[PDB]
Order: sequence, then C-alpha cells, then structure tokens
Amino acid sequence: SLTLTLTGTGGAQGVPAWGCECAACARARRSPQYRRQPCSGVVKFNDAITLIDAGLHDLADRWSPGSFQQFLLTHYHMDHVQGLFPLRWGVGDPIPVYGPPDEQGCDDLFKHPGLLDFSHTVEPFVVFDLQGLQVTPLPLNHSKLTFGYLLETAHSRVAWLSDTAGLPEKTLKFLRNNQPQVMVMDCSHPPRADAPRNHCDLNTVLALNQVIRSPRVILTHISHQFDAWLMENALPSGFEVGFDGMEIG
Amino acid sequence: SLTLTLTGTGGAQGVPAWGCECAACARARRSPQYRRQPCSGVVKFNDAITLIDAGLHDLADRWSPGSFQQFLLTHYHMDHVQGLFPLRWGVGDPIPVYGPPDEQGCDDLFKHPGLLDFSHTVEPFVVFDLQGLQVTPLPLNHSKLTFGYLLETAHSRVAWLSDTAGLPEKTLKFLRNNQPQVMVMDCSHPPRADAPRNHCDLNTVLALNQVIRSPRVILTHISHQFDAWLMENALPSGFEVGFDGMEIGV
Ligand code: VO4
Ligand code: VO4
Ligand SMILES: [Mn+2]
Ligand SMILES: [Mn+2]
Ligand SMILES: [Mn+2]
Ligand SMILES: [Mn+2]
Ligand SMILES: [Zn+2]
Ligand SMILES: [Zn+2]
Repeated sequence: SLTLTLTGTGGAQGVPAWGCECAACARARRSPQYRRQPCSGVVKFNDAITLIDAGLHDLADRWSPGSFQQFLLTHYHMDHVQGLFPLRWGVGDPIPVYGPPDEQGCDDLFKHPGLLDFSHTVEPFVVFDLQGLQVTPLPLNHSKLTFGYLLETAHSRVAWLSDTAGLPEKTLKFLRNNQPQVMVMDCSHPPRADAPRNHCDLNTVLALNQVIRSPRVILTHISHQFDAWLMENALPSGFEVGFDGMEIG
Repeated sequence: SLTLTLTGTGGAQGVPAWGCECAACARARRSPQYRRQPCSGVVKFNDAITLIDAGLHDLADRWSPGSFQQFLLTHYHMDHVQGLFPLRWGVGDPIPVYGPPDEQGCDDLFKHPGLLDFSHTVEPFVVFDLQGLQVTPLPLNHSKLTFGYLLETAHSRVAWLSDTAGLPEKTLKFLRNNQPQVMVMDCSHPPRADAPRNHCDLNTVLALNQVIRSPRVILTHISHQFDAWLMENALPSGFEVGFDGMEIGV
C-alpha cells in the first residue's frame, strides 16, 4: 500500500505571509484550513514511514524517535530543513537522512548532527530501496543542489518535484518515459509571461505536463499571490491544488 | 515601567527533550507550564517593545509587523534566530535588528534579509538608546560572537546574560561596578565539578555572583538534566529558576 500526505503546501513565506492582508492571507488568518506550512510530505509504504523534507516546526510533537523510518530531503534550503534543528538533540537511535550529496548542508547540521545520520546520500537516476519502495532521485532546476523523487511500487508511480523551475532535459525525459500517475509539483507563481528562475509558474507547469502527460498533477509550494489568483481562476482538468493535510492514495 | 517577560527559558534541545522519559521531561509533557521553549525575552519600556532573541517558532502569531519596535539579538546560533527565517518574507516597514557584528550571520539571513535590517550592529560597552531605554552590549564567553545586555532606566538595572560560560574579565568587572538589581543568566547545567565550556553550570553562576553581588539572579537556558536536579535540590537564597512566561519587574 502506498499513501502520501502533504503536510505543508506553502513556500518559505507561507500563507498567510507575515503582515500581508491580501485576499488569500486575510482568508487564511480567518480560517486555518487555508494556511500553508513549508512544503513537506509523509510517505507510507505498508508500515514504513518516510518524512519528505523537514520544514515544519512541530515534528517533535507529531512523531517520537523511532516512529518513522527515515527522512528524505530534497535540498538544504532552510524552509526544508529547519525542523531538524531541535530534533537532532533527542534521545533515541540514529535516524537515517537520505538526500543529495550537498557538501555544506545547512548551518551546523553536518558538524553537530546529534541523532541524525546524513551519510545516506543518493545519486541522480540511481534507484535505492526504502523498505521495498523504489525511489529514484531526479535532478531539479534550483539554486541549491536539489533532487525530486520518483516513488514506485509494483502498481504505483508518484513523483515529488519541489523545488524547481522547469525541469532539466534528462529529468523531463525520464518522467515522460516513466509517466507518474500522480505528480506533486512546485507551482509557486500564477501564470507568468517569462521564466521564473527558482520556481515554476502555472504556465511552466502546464508546459511540462504537455510533455509528461501525468493524469493527476497536484500543485504545491503555493505562494500567496498564486492563492489569490486561484480565488478567481479555475485550473484545467487534471490539475488540482494541494492543501496542508491532504491525503493521496 | 520597565518589565521583562521570559518567553522561552530552555536551550536548543528544550524541555521536554525529544523522546526523553526522564522525570523533568515527563513532567513537562503532563504539565505544560514546565515546557521550555528557546531562550528569549520581551522587554516593555513604557510603550516600546523589544524582542530579545528570536528562537520561538510562533512569532508571526504573537506579533504583527510594527507591533514591536526592534529585535535585539545575543548571537546567531539557530536556537536564537530560527524564528526570523519565515518573518523576513513579510509585508511591512523595515524592522531593526540590533546585535553583534557577526560577519556571517546564520545561513542566508544577511544575503536575503527581507524586511529585517541587520545594519544595526552594536559595540562592546558602547551604550545605545531604545526609546529611552539605555542598553549596553556586554561580551560573553561562547562559541559564537555573543553579547549580553545591560538594560537601564532611572537607576534600575537588569542584565540579560545568555549564552555564556564564565564571563570575560572586562564584562565581569563592568557588572560588579554596575550591579544589576536582577540578572537573567545562562545556567544550562546542574552543578558540576568542572566549569563547562559553552554554558555555565550552577557552580559557575555562584562563583560569578560572588563577584557581581546581584540580589536577584534568575537562571535560564535550562537543560532537562538541570530540571531533573532542581526537582530534588533547592537553589540557594537569591537564585531562582526562570520559567516560560515569567514576568519580571523593577
Ligand atoms: O527558499 V525557496 O522555497 O524560494 O527555494
Ligand atoms: O546551541 V547552544 O544553546 O549549546 O550555544
Ligand atoms: Mn522551498
Ligand atoms: Mn529551495
Ligand atoms: Mn543557546
Ligand atoms: Mn549559543
Ligand atoms: Zn498575502
Ligand atoms: Zn529528559
């Protein structure tokens, strides 16, 4: 069995953005269901649990040491690893952290890892196994060394693709060739005429799925500007917006 | 009116420590008043508000841009600045951040400060004014460039001294000569046979105050091991343990 929960669907700024009173941020202050925490997920394959990224600040309250099997990191920007900082001082057995071979990490995680074991680095396009789940690292287009991941079982294929601006050629072809049934994709911005540089806008996501043809694209890493746009514009069939806590089967 | 609220009184590990079943951690789970969030304070002087350190993760819920006057930072360890990372992307006027002239900061705060203005670096023993509050930076003994602060108004004096081990000579002498009525001091550790390197134990605090002679020392940055010790052992007169939400007046 393969399930995926989106625990956070925002970017670093979040929704509401601090001090902002735009339509999306004001709504999220009034109704918590519309809040967006840092982009992160939970994957459950049978009994085995993987935490994708660690930008949430309350992991120590959601989980106890030993209650999940590993972290899987996309990259070392603060909004994807800030939740590791207090966890590392816990009491328990070592916790494997799988991720890209970023040689610097973030602040002093690598020098003072506590119970976190960052030795589990992975390689582009080289499949590795997490309790039987087949995971393929996919290089993304981002200011840090950043991997997305294909998650595969006998019957299911899900892609986790944040943070990215467009996709590198080989990654794009890989996804077209290994069509995911579900793609969770960075779409920080509303439709733009050009670019952007570090994250996709909606036009870029539409262009990418013209190639990949995933039947279910779930947008994440949503900025408050995109949320405001979504309050007044519909998405095309086959696209939906993620929300914090969304469960995917 | 000068008042100080301790919004967090723990170290990086916190109380409860993640996964720990010791008596102090179990107590904090059962009785949340005993939880200890990252070492931080809120100073209110007349109308003005200063946030001392920024390790709390819920600042955006507690405050809005412009609802306080400035941040005052002791140092750039994560447990003292992690709360700044989401806030910087906010909407509003620039927010002054006063602190030591650490050339690196933490991660990409300096490169991408957003609405935070880190240009307000301060100097050892050089007084600066925060809406009438007289503040003196005091070098501490710690693995990062770290300042504590004397806060003074109308001959009322409060020292904020975390994180530190034994105090540098000049700082110790300055405090003896400017005896604070209240000192909030790093005491991460229960009493030890040897002074620890980056944070005081109780014996070091006792030794320091035998020189400074402040009549009221409030211990903070408290580890779960020290809480466990405090559950079975009393502090000497003139020393008390801080707690999250503690209110201090002068
Ligand atoms: O810090 V980012 O979520 O714009 O790569
Ligand atoms: O991260 V510390 O509170 O031991 O300086
Ligand atoms: Mn991000
Ligand atoms: Mn990023
Ligand atoms: Mn500290
Ligand atoms: Mn420190
Ligand atoms: Zn907004
Ligand atoms: Zn404990």
